[PDB]
Parts: sequence; structure tokens; C-alpha cells
Amino acid sequence: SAPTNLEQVLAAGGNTVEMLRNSQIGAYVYPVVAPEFSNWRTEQWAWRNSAVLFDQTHHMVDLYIRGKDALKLLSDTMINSPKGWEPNKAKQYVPVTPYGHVIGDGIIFYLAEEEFVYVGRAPAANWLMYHAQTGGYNVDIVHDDRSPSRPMGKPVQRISWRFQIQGPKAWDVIEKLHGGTLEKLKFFNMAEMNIAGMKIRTLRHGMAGAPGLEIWGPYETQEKARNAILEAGKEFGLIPVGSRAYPSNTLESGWIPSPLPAIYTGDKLKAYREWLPANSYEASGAIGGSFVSSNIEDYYVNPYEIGYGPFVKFDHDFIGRDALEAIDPATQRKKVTLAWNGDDMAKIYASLFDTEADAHYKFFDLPLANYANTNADAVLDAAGNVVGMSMFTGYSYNEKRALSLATIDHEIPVGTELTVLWGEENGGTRKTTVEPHKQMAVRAVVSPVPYSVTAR
Amino acid sequence: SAPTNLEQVLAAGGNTVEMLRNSQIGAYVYPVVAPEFSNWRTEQWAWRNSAVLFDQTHHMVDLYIRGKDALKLLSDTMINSPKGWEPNKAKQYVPVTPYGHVIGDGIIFYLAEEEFVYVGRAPAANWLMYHAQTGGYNVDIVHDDRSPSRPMGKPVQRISWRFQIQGPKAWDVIEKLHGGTLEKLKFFNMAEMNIAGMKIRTLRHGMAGAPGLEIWGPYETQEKARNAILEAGKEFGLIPVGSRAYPSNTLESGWIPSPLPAIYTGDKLKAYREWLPANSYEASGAIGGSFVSSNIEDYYVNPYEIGYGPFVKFDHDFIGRDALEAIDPATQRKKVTLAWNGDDMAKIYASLFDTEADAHYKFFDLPLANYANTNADAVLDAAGNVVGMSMFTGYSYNEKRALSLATIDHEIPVGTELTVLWGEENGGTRKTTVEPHKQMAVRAVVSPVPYSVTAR
Repeated sequence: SAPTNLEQVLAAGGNTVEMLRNSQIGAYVYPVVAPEFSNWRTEQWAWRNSAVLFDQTHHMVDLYIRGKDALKLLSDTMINSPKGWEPNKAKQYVPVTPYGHVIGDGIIFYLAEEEFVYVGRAPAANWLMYHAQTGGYNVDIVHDDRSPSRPMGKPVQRISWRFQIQGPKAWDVIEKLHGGTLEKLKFFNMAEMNIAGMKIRTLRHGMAGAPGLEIWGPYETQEKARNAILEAGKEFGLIPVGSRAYPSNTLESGWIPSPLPAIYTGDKLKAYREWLPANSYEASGAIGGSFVSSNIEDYYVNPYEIGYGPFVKFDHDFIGRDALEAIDPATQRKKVTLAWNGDDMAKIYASLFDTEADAHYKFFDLPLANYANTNADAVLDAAGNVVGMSMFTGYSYNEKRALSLATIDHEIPVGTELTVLWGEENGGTRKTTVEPHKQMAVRAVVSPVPYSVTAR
Repeated sequence: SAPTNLEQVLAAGGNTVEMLRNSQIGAYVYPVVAPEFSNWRTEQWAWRNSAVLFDQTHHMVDLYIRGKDALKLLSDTMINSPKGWEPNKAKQYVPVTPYGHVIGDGIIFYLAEEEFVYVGRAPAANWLMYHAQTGGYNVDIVHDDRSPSRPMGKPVQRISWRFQIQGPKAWDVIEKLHGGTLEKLKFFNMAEMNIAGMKIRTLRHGMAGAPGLEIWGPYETQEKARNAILEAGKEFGLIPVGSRAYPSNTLESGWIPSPLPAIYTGDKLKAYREWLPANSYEASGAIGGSFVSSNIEDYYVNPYEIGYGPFVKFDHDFIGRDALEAIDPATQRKKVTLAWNGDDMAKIYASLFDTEADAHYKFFDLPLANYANTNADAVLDAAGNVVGMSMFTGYSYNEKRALSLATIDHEIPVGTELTVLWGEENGGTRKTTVEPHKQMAVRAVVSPVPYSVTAR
């Protein structure tokens, strides 16, 4: 009798860490969008130097949440304050478990009265659906999964298309599309703009000091809007970004996309494990990197550790509030950027071209080097102690640096040189993304988030 | 009045070399098939160590050629001997111009009486269609283009699916599918096999000393056959190869896919230039690499130069026969593999991680480094003279070596160390695949084709 939910998967499947670190799921794919339109180096360059069109239509789960208790469902499950929240304002929704640990996160758009949409990775979407179905909420939900990883020529549909226009010249492009001045609202406030005779809803955004917009609409008008954007942007050098360059943007922005959903342990989470399908992200996904523990809870984070502390407001009842109130924020780990030593990167790549070596270092793909849903590399100080966890890894052509986002012990000063253990032990796990390799301790300098160059 | 054919494009567009070397076409893409299924290193490894399923359904043009003069059309345009050619035998069709130069090449399957299919890149397909339409042949042709480079979620259709099963364990997989012994015919002879209760046509193939098959059928049965192949092959470790690893296979096999179609000059080719669309491969494509000449004919090759000499048979009338008869085969350039120095590869990659350098070396993607339809890097001897042209470039995880296929002066001995000039001049051309960079002279050792390790 094959397992039908996560609880049965774990009961039948040995140590939880060993299962996730040897999963056969393969790469975490950003699907459908062409890998490259020009080349990923020029594409990274454009979001810092001209303008870019980010195609966000395919790599996130969307949950359309409607009804009388939609707001209450969100309030009951989020660390964020609901006080004063009205339509045309979005929030970065962060739910934690009864034990205080991050499940996931996403953007929640307050569209109209009793109308919300969640956009983000699968784990927080699963959490919302579970509470919607079992918590006695007068709410109706439409789940629109992210697109398949390998469509192999099949047609792909979404309910909505979602673009961002970003870069130092983004607002020039936006105003050209709109046909006049468009007011820059406060961050995450929503409005509308003109695009090719359509009224397109907007979300105020930005990056690297330059304002931009996220825009969306019904899937049927996607090509109409894309072609108008590309046409208007040629005057300003706007180019489309492909799926190869795209996810590396967050190494500069500083958002960690991939906390392990902290749901594998704890008696109060058993009912959720019994609800989660046996083929869910949680049951079928993977953990990759050098950080090894036999306890899966050692991979969990709480919101203070990955930069969500400022969102926590004890002004509403929510799951895990008691646990969060008990935490001392001043002693929690802190999110940082790690700037990887360029000479060590050179050593990693050189080993691919050594015809004599018994082994080479773990392949570091460009510009995104992750090789699992959840990334967990050990961060070490000079005495060999584990002082943090590196969670998202790649390279910026803008910086000419490899970079990772990490959470490290609070007392470590900016500018400190640590090491990141790159690669897995004993020749590598059985993940299909992993070729045989030996490990290397890469020197890395603690740097601010968002990244800014830091002296040693 | 916009140009409608290649002749008008060239009349209006300045120097032909400058146009092709600055084309905005972007990358030559191997479309639709997932970039990776496991990872490209493991995938390369499997075709030398277990078995692989190559998905060849999307990256080639197919021409279905039927009628009384189909064989005559082919005979009239090919260097190959037609004598004794009967159904269920395939040939590597190679057409040359009246001036003796290679237009392109592909595989032509003699399916039945008066029934052929061409499979290969666009240039030889365009040549056949041109002669079919203008040469007074009683023939009917169905053109099935390769799939679009960036489908962006649209459905994609072909008339036929096309797979290869290759590797040291390929025949074990084939016989398991067939349900019994299957005779290994002579190379490129065609037969049939059983797959999931269907009769599938086969073409005898192989690589690296191990026999294999190419198989095809109507697009509608693709999934039925793919799933049967993957299922039967699990016992032998067969895995699917994605589009990232796939094209690198030919660096080990030794076939050059990308000769420039030699059709841009010559009065007897003007009528063909007037037929070719303004958006054809010929008119819109690109040339990339360090080899610079202001004369486009300096990029042409004749069949002796890229290993097709043995196919030339003066036993039939064909276009360019007089030119080929006038050539001395003993003094022509010769196809070789160039094994790139691993320390120089390390230097190329190291420059991506230098935060101080004014420039870095041209980005060398893995495992395929090409950045245009047609590749042309200058090969130099120790005195700085140009002694050859490198035409297809990448890396083999099987060899732990970067490799290119090249044509070089006949007198150069195997084992000689030359240099390949990697990258373009003056910061790079305007091709959208090219980031700003400086050039490097990479040491390379002349080696046999198919590649085999050669001492300096």
C-alpha cells in the first residue's frame, strides 16, 4: 500500500534528513521562459544599467482566495500585522508553525473586498489551502500551480501573466507606455497604468535604488502587453531576461527563496503532514549542500533569522505567536551576503580541466549554482565551528563575484572572513543533480544585505 | 521597400562578412527538449558508460521528398554515389556548389520506392527545395521546419519523432524492447524493431565503439515509445539526455554540424540567392569567432576539408563535379580534433572572478561554447600564421578536456601544439550572444577524429 501523504512517507522512509538529501527530484527548475534571450551576462547587466522585462508568469504558485473569511484566514496564519490593511496594498506573507519556524513566504495582493491572491513557492500555498479546507473558514480557493518543469512541447496555461519592469530606465519605459507621468506610490502599493489601450494593475517595486513595477493581467492579453513593453523599451535599451539569468537577481536583492518548510517534526504539525500529498514539494523535494545533521529541525529557520523580524507584529492572534513572543530577537542568527573569494572560485573551475586529478570540486553552475529545492551549506569560522547556513548561491556579472545568502551567528562582524564548505561529503549524495566530487572550503567575506562590496 | 530575398539583403547591406559577424539572431538553440534531466555531466557520462536516450525530435529540418524524380533530384545534387542505392539504406547527403564548396549536409533515408526524407540543418534543405521547385523535377516535397527556438509555452508539433539509443549497454536495451535478438546490420542500413507492440523503423548507428540505433515514427506515438524505452532501460542505467548536453556529443564523434553555406558569392549562385528568403538561415544567421577576413569566400570549405572526401564518387553527374575533379585531395586541409590546454581553460574561467581586471576572456559555456550558427576561430602556428579554422567548440566530462573540431593545413602532424584564438577583436562583435571581452591564444594539441588522447 503506497503512501498517500507525507506522514506515511516519513513513517515508511527512514531518517528524514537522509531522504531529503538523496531525493531523486532533480533540479529546481524555473520553467517555460526561454533560458536566454541575448545572453545571461548582458541580461544581468541590463537590470543594473538599462532596463529589463522579468517574465514571472511560470515559476510561482498562485492561490486565488475569495470569501467572507479570506482576510481572517490570512490574519490567523501570518506574522504580519493585518491592522489597517485595505485593498490595493500588498504584503510579504510569512507564516510560521506553532513552534515559531518559517514555513515559507509569498506576496499576498489585497485586490478588492474579500479578494486576495498569493504568489510564491509551493510551501506557503499548501499551508493556506490546508487551513482553508480544515479550519472552518468561509472561503473559496482556486489553486493555479506553477508550470511544469519540463513541458517537452506541451501547451502551458496560467490564469494570469506576471511581469516586472526594472532597472535605472524602467520608469522612463513605464511612463512611455502609460502615455504620461505615472505617480510613484509607496512600496507595495497597487494602482493601474495604461499598456496598449488596456488598464493594467500595478504593484510599486524597485531594485538597486531604481523604482519599478510589477504588473499582471489575464493570461489572454500576455502577448499584447509583452510586445508593447518590448517596443516602448527599445528607446531605453530594455531587453528581456531569460530563465537562466532571472533567479540570480535575488543574490543582489537579498531575498532567500528557499527556507526548508519547517513541518517535518512536532506533534501539532502531524495533522498537516497527514494532509500533504505524498508527491508534494514537502515529501518529494530535496536538500543540497555541505550542512549535515541527523535532525531535520537543525535545517529550520525562524523569521528573525532570515530578515523577517521587522514584519512580526504582536497585534493579532496568529499561529506560533506564543513561540515568537518567547524568542529574544537580539540573539538570533542574522541574514547576510557572503562574497566568495575569486581565487577559490578559480580553483573550483580549474579542477574541471585537470585530466590527472582523481576528483574535481563540485560543479558551480553560472549564474545560479543551486542543485536542490532547499540549499544548506555549512558556514565555518577559523576554528572549524559551524556558525551559519548558506542558503542560495550564484554569481553576479555586475559584481564579478560569486555570492551566497546566508544566516550566521549574530556576533559576527561585517568584513569577517569565514569559509563556506562547498560540495557534499563522501563523493556526493544520490541526488541526480550531483556528479561525483570532493569538497572545498571557500573563503567568504560577510557583507550587508542587499549586497554591497565589503573590505576584508 | 524591404528586401524579400538574400540577393536584395546583400545588395543593401554592406560587406557580407560584417553583416554575418554582427547579426542580431542570437544563440543557435537546440529547442524544446528539457535543458537537463539529471545534469549534463552525468548525461555525458552515460553515453560512454551506460546508455542514453537522445531526443532528436526538435532541432533538425525534415524534408519529405516523394515522386518519380526524387532519386534524380538527389543524384543531381549530391557528391555521394547513387549507384546501387535501394530502399532501407541511408546516406550522409553532401551537396556542393558549382564552385566545389560545401553547402551543408544531412542524412537522407531511402524509405521506399520514390520516397525519401532529409534530416539535418536548414541549408541543405533549402538547396533541395530550390532545385525541386526550379529544376523541372517531377517531385513533391513537404517541409517540416525545426521547432521554434523559444516556444514560450506554445504547443509544438513535428511530423515524426526521432530518438537514438546509444552507449555500451544500448543494444541490451534494444533487445529487451524488441523481445529477443535483433541483428546488427551494416552501418546506416535500415530495418525494424518491436517497441510496445508497434513496429518501429530503425537505422543502424553507433558511437565510441558501441552499436546503437536511430528510431523514428509518427509524432502521435512519441510518448508511447519514450516511456517504453525509459522503462526497459532502467535495468541497464539508461537515462535521457537533455538539450544542454546533447550537441556536445559531436565533439567526441567528430562531425562538424556548421559549415557556412557557401552561397554568398559567384554568378552561378545568384539565382539561388534570389530564391532564398530574407529571413532564411543564410540571410539572418551569424558567424562567430576570431577568424577575420573581408572576403566571405575565406569562410567556405570543400568536402575534402571536413572529412567528406571518401564520399566523393565521380560516377554520376552532379553540381560542382568539374570543380571537385580539379581539386588535388592530397593538398587540401584536413579535419582534426583540437585538445585545448587545461591550464589555459582555467585562466579563461578565472578572469570571470577577477574584480580588478579591465576585461575578462570570452565566456566559454559548458558543455557547448558556440555562440553563432557558424563558428570560425583562427588556428595559428608558432609564427603567428593562420593554418586552420576551428568550427565547433565545447567540453567533454568524459575527457575532462575542452575540445574543438577544426580543419588545418594537411602537413601539420598529429601531436603538434598550435594555438586557437578564443574571442573576438575590439571588445567583441555586436552579436547579442557576445559580452565585452578580450581575446586569448589558447594552446591546443592536434588529435585524431574521432577524438583520442594525443601526447604533445
